[PDB]
Amino acid sequence: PQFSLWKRPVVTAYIEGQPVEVLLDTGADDSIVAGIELGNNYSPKIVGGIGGFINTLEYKNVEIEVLNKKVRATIMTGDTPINIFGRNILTALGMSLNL
Amino acid sequence: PQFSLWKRPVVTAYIEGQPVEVLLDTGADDSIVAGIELGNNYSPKIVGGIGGFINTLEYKNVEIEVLNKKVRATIMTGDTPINIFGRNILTALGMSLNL
Ligand SMILES: CC(C)[C@H](C[C@H](O)[C@H](CC1CCCCC1)NC(=O)[C@H](CC(N)=O)NC(=O)c1ccc2ccccc2n1)C(=O)NCC(C)(C)C
Repeated sequence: PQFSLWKRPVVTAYIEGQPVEVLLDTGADDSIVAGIELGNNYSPKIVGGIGGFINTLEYKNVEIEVLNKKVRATIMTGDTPINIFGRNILTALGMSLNL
Repeated sequence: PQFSLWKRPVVTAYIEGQPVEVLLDTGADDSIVAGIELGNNYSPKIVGGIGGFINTLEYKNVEIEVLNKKVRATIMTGDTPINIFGRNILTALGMSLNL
């Protein structure tokens, strides 16, 4: 692949067969997605940004599959208008930011 | 070339000659730098983030030098918990997200 940033990096990933449309965010440290069943083994946490805090639920070791690559990362469940795939996943996907 | 997302993408930049430390955020439409005086040619704007919406003072055609590039882009001042260089500078700088 290769992504020009004239339009937000929007991709389709699978959070265990569950298709979701996620944003390629080099600025997030963690990743958040909505309306996903990930089970009962979660870690309650709050995250802060611009505008304040939100409560998520951390699920470690969730297998994902994006851009023809399979990764096993950590995702949290919070309510966001848009799902984010921060660096935890980008670094795993083997993603870089070039010039 | 490329770079890694292991390292959180933090850089130093001169925002109209003030060295400012910023975060290369390819999941941000805009540029929000906190506590800097840019003048009187503003225009209040509204930016949305994860935790909510913050009120900002919009400054256009601001002179920016980052990663050894001179570029003039719209800078937004505000209450961001962290200074970000949105995709509006990422297009300008000619950056792309590769895999
Ligand atoms: C503050 C930083 C460092 C980082 C912010 C992200 O890059 C972050 C991710 C999401 C984008 C979509 C809406 C949810 C938040 N981006 C942003 O906060 C940028 C800032 C900007 N205006 O340039 N926001 C936006 O680009 C943006 C526009 C669409 C929106 C629609 C509705 C509500 C909010 C919206 N925010 C962050 O908060 N990380 C923590 C994490 C991953 C838990 C959010």
